[PDB]
Amino acid sequence: RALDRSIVKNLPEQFKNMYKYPSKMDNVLESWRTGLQSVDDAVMYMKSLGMDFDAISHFVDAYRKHINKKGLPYAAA
Repeated sequence: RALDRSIVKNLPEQFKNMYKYPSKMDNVLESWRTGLQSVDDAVMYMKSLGMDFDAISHFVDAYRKHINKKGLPYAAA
């Protein structure tokens, strides 16, 4: 489950770092999660940053695994 070098090179810097450093991934995915972002929400946001198809498909899988593990919270109040 990895990305080719040409995809990694063209990642936005935040996502380059998410790719390389699992802790940075967790940080960011956790902020999406507590941001109450559904997978779809995450996709839109990644599309909005003008990210490539391969790239997006990679972080969706990671966000899904994260969500499937820790759950997507219900809003308060």
